[PDB]
Amino acid sequence: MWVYRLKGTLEALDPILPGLFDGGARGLWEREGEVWAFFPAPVDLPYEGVWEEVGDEDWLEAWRRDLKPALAPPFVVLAPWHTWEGAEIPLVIEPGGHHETTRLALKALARHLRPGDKVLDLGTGSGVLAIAAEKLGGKALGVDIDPMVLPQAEANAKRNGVRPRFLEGSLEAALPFGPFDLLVANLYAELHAALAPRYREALVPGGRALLTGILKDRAPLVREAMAGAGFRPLEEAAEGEWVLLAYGR
Repeated sequence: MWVYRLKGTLEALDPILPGLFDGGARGLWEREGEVWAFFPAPVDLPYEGVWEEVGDEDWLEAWRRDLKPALAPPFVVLAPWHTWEGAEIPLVIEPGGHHETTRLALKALARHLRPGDKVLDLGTGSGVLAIAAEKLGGKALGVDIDPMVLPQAEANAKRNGVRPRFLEGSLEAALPFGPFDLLVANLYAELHAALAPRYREALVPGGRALLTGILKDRAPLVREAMAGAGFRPLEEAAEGEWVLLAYGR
């Protein structure tokens, strides 16, 4: 589809709106003192608007403009352009916080992390959990096997005024910086089950593992593997079909 953009408000352009619809407009939007009229293809119009074809960039931009802060107590997840007036701890993250598992992990982190604790965020992605860990007074390393995500993780951190360490790799790559007081891992059940004995090795005695990305029907696999590795269960929570399991070492 194509947009015909006109300078002015809907109120001001009221006289010509019927003409736009007569010409085949199927949508109208007022956006920052312009009216955008949407058509299957350009047609001859006497209104001195400009034609442009709508692309993926336009969809992404419109959706981004519609994003709202996402609560994840004690945090609020914000886009870089959001303001926040409340008491919640802000976490500013470039949109790719809405996800159930990030909400679960942030809540669990606030409960199990203590100021001064050394944290491993395994599969850091956007860096959100490592960044939250720093905001809570922890000292975080975020690792990801995908090096491509790390520059954005660093940018997010800077925007939040904290500096976790970010590294390319998996669990093996983190061990040199260990052992850790707490590991948080938003992965999936089968991977947690495989990694359980290495989780034990990554953590000090008395340390914590917060595991999410677990589908409810796969939770038994994780309970079994974590018990096998000598962890004790502390807390469970769910949102939608997703669970977080918290363990002590």
